[PDB]
Amino acid sequence: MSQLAHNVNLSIFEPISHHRANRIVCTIGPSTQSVEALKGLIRSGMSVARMNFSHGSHEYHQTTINNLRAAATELGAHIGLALDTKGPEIRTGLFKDGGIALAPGDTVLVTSDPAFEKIGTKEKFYIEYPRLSITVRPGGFIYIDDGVLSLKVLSKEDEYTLKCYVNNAHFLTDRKGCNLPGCEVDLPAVSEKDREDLKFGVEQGIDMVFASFIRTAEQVQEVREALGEKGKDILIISKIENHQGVQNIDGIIEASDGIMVARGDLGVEIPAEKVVVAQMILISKCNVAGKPVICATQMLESMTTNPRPTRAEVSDVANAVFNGADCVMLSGETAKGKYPNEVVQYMARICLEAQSATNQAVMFNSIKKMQKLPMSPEEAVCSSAVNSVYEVRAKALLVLSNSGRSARLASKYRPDCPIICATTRMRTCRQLTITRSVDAVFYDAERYGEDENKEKRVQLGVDCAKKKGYVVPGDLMVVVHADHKVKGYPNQTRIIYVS
Amino acid sequence: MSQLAHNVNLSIFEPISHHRANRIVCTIGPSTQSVEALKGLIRSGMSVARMNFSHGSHEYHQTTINNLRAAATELGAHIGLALDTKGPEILPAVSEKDREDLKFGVEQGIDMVFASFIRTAEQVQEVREALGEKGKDILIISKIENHQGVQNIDGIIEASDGIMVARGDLGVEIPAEKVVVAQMILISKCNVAGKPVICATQMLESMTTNPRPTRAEVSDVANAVFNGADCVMLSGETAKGKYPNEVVQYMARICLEAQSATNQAVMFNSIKKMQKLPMSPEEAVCSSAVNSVYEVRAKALLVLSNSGRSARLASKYRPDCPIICATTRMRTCRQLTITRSVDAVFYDAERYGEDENKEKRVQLGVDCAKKKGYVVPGDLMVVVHAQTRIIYVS
Amino acid sequence: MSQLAHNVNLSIFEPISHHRANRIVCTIGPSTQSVEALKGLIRSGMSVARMNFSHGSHEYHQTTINNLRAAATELGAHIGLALDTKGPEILPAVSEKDREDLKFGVEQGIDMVFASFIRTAEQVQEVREALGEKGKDILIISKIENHQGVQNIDGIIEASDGIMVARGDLGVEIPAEKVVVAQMILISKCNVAGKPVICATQMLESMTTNPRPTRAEVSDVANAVFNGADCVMLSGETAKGKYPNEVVQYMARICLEAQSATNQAVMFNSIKKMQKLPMSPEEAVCSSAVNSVYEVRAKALLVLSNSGRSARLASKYRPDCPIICATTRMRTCRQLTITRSVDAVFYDAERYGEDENKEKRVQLGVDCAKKKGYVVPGDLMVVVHAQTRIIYVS
Amino acid sequence: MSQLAHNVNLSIFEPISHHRANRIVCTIGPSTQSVEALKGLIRSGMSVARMNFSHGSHEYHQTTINNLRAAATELGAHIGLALDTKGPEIRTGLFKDGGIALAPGDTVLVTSDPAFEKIGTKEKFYIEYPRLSITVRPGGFIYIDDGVLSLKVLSKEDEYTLKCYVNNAHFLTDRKGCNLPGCEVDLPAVSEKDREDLKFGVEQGIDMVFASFIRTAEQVQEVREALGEKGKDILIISKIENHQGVQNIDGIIEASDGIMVARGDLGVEIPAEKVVVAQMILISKCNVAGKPVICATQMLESMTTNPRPTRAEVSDVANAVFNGADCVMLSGETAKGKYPNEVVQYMARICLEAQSATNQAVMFNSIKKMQKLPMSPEEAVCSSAVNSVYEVRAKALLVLSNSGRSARLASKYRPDCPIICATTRMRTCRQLTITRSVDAVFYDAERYGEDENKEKRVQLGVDCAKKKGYVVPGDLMVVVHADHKVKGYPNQTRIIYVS
Ligand SMILES: O=S(=O)(O)c1ccc(/N=N/c2ccc(/N=N/c3c(O)c(S(=O)(=O)O)cc4cc(S(=O)(=O)O)ccc34)c(S(=O)(=O)O)c2)cc1
Ligand SMILES: O=S(=O)(O)c1ccc(/N=N/c2ccc(/N=N/c3c(O)c(S(=O)(=O)O)cc4cc(S(=O)(=O)O)ccc34)c(S(=O)(=O)O)c2)cc1
Ligand SMILES: [K+]
Ligand SMILES: [K+]
Ligand SMILES: [K+]
Ligand SMILES: [K+]
Repeated sequence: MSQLAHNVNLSIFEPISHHRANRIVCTIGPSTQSVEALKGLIRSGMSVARMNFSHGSHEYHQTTINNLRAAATELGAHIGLALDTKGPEIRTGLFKDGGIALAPGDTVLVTSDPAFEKIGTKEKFYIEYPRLSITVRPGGFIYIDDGVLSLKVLSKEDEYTLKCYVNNAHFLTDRKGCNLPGCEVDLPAVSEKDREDLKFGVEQGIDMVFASFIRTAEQVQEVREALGEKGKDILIISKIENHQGVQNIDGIIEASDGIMVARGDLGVEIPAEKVVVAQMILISKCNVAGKPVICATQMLESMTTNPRPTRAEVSDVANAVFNGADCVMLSGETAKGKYPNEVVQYMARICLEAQSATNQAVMFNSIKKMQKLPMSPEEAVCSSAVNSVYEVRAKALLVLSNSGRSARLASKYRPDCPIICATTRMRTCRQLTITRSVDAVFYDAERYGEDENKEKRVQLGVDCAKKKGYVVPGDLMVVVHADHKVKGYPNQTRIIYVS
Repeated sequence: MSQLAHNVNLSIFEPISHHRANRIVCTIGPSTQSVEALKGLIRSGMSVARMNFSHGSHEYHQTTINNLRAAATELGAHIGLALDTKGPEILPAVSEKDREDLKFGVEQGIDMVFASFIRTAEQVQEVREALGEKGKDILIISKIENHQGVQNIDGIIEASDGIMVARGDLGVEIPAEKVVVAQMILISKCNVAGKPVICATQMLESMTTNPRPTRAEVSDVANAVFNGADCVMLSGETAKGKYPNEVVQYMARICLEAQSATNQAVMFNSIKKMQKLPMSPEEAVCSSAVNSVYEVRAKALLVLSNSGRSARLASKYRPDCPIICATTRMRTCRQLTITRSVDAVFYDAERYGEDENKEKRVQLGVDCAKKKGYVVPGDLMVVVHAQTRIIYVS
Repeated sequence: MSQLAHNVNLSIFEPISHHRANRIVCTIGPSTQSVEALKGLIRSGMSVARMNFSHGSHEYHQTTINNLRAAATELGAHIGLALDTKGPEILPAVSEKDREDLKFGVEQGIDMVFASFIRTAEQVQEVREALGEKGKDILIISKIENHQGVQNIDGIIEASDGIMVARGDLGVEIPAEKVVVAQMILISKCNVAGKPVICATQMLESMTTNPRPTRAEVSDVANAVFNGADCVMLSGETAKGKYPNEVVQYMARICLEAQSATNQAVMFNSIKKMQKLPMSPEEAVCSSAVNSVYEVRAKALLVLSNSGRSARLASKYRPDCPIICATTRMRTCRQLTITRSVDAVFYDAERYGEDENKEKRVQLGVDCAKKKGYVVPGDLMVVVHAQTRIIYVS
Repeated sequence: MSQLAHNVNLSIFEPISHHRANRIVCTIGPSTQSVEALKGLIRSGMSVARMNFSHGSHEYHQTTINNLRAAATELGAHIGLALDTKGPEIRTGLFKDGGIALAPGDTVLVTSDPAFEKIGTKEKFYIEYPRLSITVRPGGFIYIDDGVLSLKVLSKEDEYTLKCYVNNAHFLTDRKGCNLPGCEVDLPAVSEKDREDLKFGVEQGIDMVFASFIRTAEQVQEVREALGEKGKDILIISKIENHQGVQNIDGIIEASDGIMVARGDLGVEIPAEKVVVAQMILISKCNVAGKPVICATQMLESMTTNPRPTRAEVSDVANAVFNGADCVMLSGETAKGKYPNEVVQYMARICLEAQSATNQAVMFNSIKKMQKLPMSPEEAVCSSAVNSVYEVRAKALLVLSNSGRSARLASKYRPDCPIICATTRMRTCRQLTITRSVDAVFYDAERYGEDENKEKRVQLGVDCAKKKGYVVPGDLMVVVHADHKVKGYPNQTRIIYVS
């Protein structure tokens, strides 16, 4: 069929029968930190709770953590726990009188020189980045205050100071943030504060990290060292925020466990129309790598204070799903907004609509056609299981995979049914929450044994699919698991009748 | 190749070598009515001037008409002129004010009507009867505004010459998420029909009074193009806006990015796989000419069509190059401004002769393509005429 | 890839690395009846011994039966035993002599019947009722001999376990050129049904009394295999012939060349594209196992099937490697000798246990493949059991 | 669709509606040299008359030529005229008593030494090939008398003499022919007799040559020189007769205008089962090169004296057509047989049946898929015209091509309708007779003018298709021709209604 052929046969009035495959990441804050409010989130469709370590102390976050664990255990939900780092920031200094008026056609001196720190004026002020004169060059741009103030660099005046053309009127106040479009920003992967944050996260047993401002594969390697041997199983989702991150996306994808497309930050740097396309490129490379991709910022922002978003906003969410994103993320809408439950429920309705309006077989065929023949046994088995789901119209795909690898591999092939992953580890259950289509179920091997014949895990997976309404008796399921000899990957498939 | 494989191989920082295929409708009002303001719009990327008959008098819009013709003649451009009806309100197809505005438009040589609040196929027939015999060559673009229009879309497409997706109107009745999917349905049914489709309302609204739009609005525009729309339309942004030229140039730049980001071969294959066998000679000749554009990597497709019909038919199949249409009618030049990929070029038969052996019209299409930097000597073009040719440009 | 691209890339002087998939039926008579002559046939490539009940008495054929079992036991081989009925002559399905010969065959443990002069589906039901309850597991291969059999082939295939294309009989009634095309139709309908098809009569007739056949006869044999036949059958060449061993070895060599010259993936795709969606679990598992053989380039497919059903079902899909079938029944070993690609291996459950976890039968299939030089440690195999596995041979 | 899907839907009782696309080459001789008998041949389905210059003088052949021209002109037929060369032969000498009995396990001495010419015996006899001891080596084989006598070379005795093992009983008589399997046979492309034959052929205006025993591309080049500037437009069809010809088939195809698969000769040299496959390989390489391929010898041999062939024979003809051959050839069946008209008519019935039982779209798709993209304009136009024929179900394809190149290019794409070729040259009409699907029609430009607008040739082509029953008014035809600027290839297509 094709996406076109799918479109002309949709009826937008028919009820949707699909089960929601995309996953919703929610940022926690004042509107949602309480145990009751977390319960609301989870009931409304939250699969991952994000802690924004730009704001708050460790105890603030500790309370998010403890409250999330009480609420989840009460509901019997597995909910991913994400730590989103502050990252290194480029800020200005102070200004006599707390701010300066700058007018287009003004020139201004920008100095990385510490002695102008707290005495900025309209003629000259401080900017924290020591490699200022090195990284930025006649003709390049410095953007300040969420990119509204645009400066074009005329010249280098001394090693400390650049002369700059003011592109637009702006009132600049103490400590605003700066961006350097198209530049190689010589800043560490992880700040000093980040290490300590990461160390907290490891101790508290987070599931994943959202690593800010990832620009090179080597920096992902730095995040990996900072988590250490103790955090070696924590996922690193690299946040792509600038041109350099988009340039190096291949090395960054290969080094990371997933990607976050941070559209707001990308937009300070890059024209809005190229951000739309960067989002597509990034999500698609992630789809082909079989690694989760999260779409973030500027989601349903207006629903932070209004009881409804604009249509342009709802279309931006849907098209994240149509581009292929595994996840969509809420920020202030859940953290400080007035409508945290409704935004999440609405986000989940948008996801359902997009999923139903997508021709899922076409994504399966696209991915499949990119495999080299001969395929490895592992790839052959997952792709063949997904095909089977299409051929017999099975209603769930059950994967026995302890680490979740094998659930991320089926999901990459995009079956049109839910994927159940039976795993011996709770951390896998929580880590699977960013992967499209997947519901993990925990197999307690301490209590029920090693299950060498896989029979208790196959029954558990089938039970999980019955409880969720995915299957009834007489429906088919496709099962993927290891034999009695292979370790590392399931090399074995069954097509079973639900009983 | 697939959209998926196209996306992974894109470089967003490479310069774009494509030539903009999507077309931009602009609403004319106080910001844009003067001769010099229309010149700027046309330079900025306007292909169609819309007159919103919900507001102003006949004499108001007469000024638009007269200034548009002055501005377009001066630049050498063929610009479609559209009359967008008030429609009825709180129903009949056309109100009494509508009958009068349509009679005026017929009298003033309009190209097309945007008919408000089309709910059924029979209603499109009433607009047609209202344009009558004298308005029989004016195009009707039915505006889809409510659930019933969405429901009756197959019959309304069959009866109309095109469709306008009025997102803001639909969103009063239908939840936002179903307007998003209704847009997809309407655009793709009109792609399969071979008929122009215009995306309207809520485009870059914020640029009415700000110098830059939000990314979400930029994404909504790119999405209209990805969905398959021929045209995007501007309302207040150009009618009342503070930055009319800038919002047009910007809407142009978005279209071009979306276009470069699209795997056009996928659209072509998908349209082609829907064709009944055996095809009519007409379908076969146009799909096969487009197929040849892909096979020999031609850099332009040239259609000789006096009515513009076979230009629309080639455009349906989505070649990944510009379509030049040599026509003996100015009115066809204006009417093709809503058709994706087409640059019309007028062949003056009075001046140059009847051209039975098509040779002069072929040389005109080729020089038109050279003039625009679409081709240079040694490139390939595919030519369709009343017949197909594959030629080297010299 | 296509048959066309396979042919241009073939090298006829390269050694063949394929393992012979097609199967050879031999008629037993005076040239071939002794224990030592049957040993030679079996070594030469016989998979099925045919007894032509048009001639000789019960006691004559009893000797064949007893000598075949002695010879096969000695070599360790499972050889199908077939009873080919006289049929009626100048009509009923089965004559009186037929009822008696069938009763004898049922009593002697035959594998399959070749039922002469099948004209309708109802006639196949009469042969079935004549084998009765005691002969309910004997296969009926309906011999197609006239225009009516050809006409009623869909119903006759549905009712039978297989078909025999009796070219010489068909050629009495139907022009030679329509027998050529009727052969194509019957073979391809049985390929699509998943049921064995035997090509018979006029195979290498001239080798009855000469040491070499003509090229035209060699071509007719290769053609049967290209058409899609599971099996080729020898009559007088082995029954009365001067060179029985040589005609078998030669028929084997022809099959192997035709096989090497066939693009097997094309047959697989063509069969697979006929499948209704949704498939049954059984169709899905076998096509998908064969698909995997092509995807990972496995060197053998192993089916655990006690009845041989899923071995026939995998064979339908035409993998380009050997199919090993581990079965708990000798009778299934004998019955699979008419099924393209299959080497059956007997799993002695009495000796080795019930094997619920399939492990011993899997190790048996793998060692069977090693023993025949189909695989070596490090190759891939695909295993189907009551479930699919892709395994490295160790 | 596929060939399989085509097969299961055939009814072999339905009348055939197709028009015969394959072409029948007939060898002329005593049964068929008369003007009346040529007329019978032509009426029965002959498209090419072959002269076998192994037998007969120039005047014998002159009479074939003059009689063929009278019969064809009387019928208004274009009939190809082929000269099939003798070629160099390897013969034995004489034997005392006119022949020797040789028994398996005998050894015998074979000598290329002239002085044993006329005095052969059971112990030693003469064989004409001076490079005997050089070309054939311990372990190689010499085959004699249409390959029934097999000798295995034990050793070289002197420069002149090989010692040989007799593989089988045989009675050997004066002058029998010898073959050297798997050998590089050091013999000229063209004998002395061949040159003179070729010279006759050029003078008499033959259409094509069947060149015997072509083993290398360089030898085709030698045939080309021997025809000369005067014969530069005569087609060379290379006869492939041994292993070396099959080894070098690529260079030979590229140098020749077509191929003849000479199955009988191949069979002396190569096991019968490998001949079947060589035939497939050769025909398919020819199909992809868009050059005619003729299948020859051992066709319906038994119908030389019997009023009907065996089924094995009829199947061998059909499968030449199914392999893709443009032509099938009769030899003694028409030259000396008792049933020359019936064999030809029957051969044409077999061709019809095979054509109808072939899925022609599958050959079109196979050929098409072997083109590199970007295609040249010429290839794009022919393949696109053939596609059009399939898409609109046109009933003829009309190609305006003076040299016939463009008719050979459509035919390669295998449309399921007849191809009409309008050409300004009678020699093209006669040369097109070996090309599948094609009926040429002569456009007399001397009389009707240059037809710069192509309109008289398009009408002529349509008239030709009406006269032959291919089209009626309201049917469609696809037309391929040049514009007012392109020379060398038609770059222009029309789809027209027949009126
Ligand atoms: O939604 S959209 O954005 O697309 C959109 C569509 C239509 C729109 N219509 N806008 C207008 C603007 C002016 C206008 N009439 N002005 C005048 C007037 O009314 C009178 S009167 O005495 O009271 O009659 C005397 C005047 C004397 C002079 S002057 O002496 O030369 O200075 C100049 C003008 C007027 C009219 S309308 O003709 O009344 O309809 C309509 C706007 C937006
Ligand atoms: O078409 S196919 O090529 O597949 C095909 C199918 C079946 C075919 N059947 N061939 C035969 C051969 C012999 C034969 N009976 N022989 C004997 C016999 O008859 C008598 S009796 O006194 O007259 O009864 C006494 C004998 C004493 C001795 S001895 O004392 O040990 O030397 C040995 C033999 C016989 C029979 S049958 O049993 O009569 O039917 C059938 C052949 C070909
Ligand atoms: K953060
Ligand atoms: K309006
Ligand atoms: K019989
Ligand atoms: K000859």
